[PDB]
Amino acid sequence: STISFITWNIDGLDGCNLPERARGVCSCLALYSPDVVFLQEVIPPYCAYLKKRAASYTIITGNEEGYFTAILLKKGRVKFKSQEIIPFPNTKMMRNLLCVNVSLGGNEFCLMTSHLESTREHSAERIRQLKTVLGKMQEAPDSTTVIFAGDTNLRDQEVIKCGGLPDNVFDAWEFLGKPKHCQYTWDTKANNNLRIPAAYKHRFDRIFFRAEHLIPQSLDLVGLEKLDCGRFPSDHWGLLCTLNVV
Ligand SMILES: [Mg+2]
Repeated sequence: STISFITWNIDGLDGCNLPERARGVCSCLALYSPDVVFLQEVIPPYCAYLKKRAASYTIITGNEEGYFTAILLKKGRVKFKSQEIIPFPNTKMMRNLLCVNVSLGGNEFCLMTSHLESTREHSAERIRQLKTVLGKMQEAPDSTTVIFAGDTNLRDQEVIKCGGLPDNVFDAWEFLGKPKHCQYTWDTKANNNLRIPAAYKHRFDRIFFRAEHLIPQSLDLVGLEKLDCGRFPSDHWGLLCTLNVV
């Protein structure tokens, strides 16, 4: 059998055109109908809007106030077993690690998302949070399939500069041979929501997994069509991933 998910920083902190952009995100989600959606930078009204328009999804949130992550579970496809929010004690931006244990098909999944500390100057904290995420990924049972997907904010060769990922933790994009068609998920040349004239791009949005039994089949960008307001759903592109379970 196969599983599919979308991971997406939908940029709820940009208050312009936000309902329209929410509608955009939801149309996008409706097109692909992923089993799971990992969202970052959600805000309460956006979350309510999701509860309304993304009605086929069960919404779990990493917080109730400010801005936060969310995991949407396709009703009828994904059965919720439990959730757990691991704190990042030294976050200055309310960041944490949202874990949702679910059953999908006949397989146990630990679904994880976070929006790691932002900006360059908070590299250290971001790395420590990444280490927390990885450790939590290691913690899970061997029977469970562990999938992290989120906005890592990783940049400046931080990962390889820090020794690279552990041996049993795989990057989906790397596993698929680093395709360039979906390498960059944040792109100020292609995306204009931030209205930055200079061309910057990063692979902020990443998918980590641990399993024995899990083979990434595909990786694609989403949210690449402009809306009526002449802007994209978010300053980030979404990442659609499909994986086989064996
Ligand atoms: Mg944002």
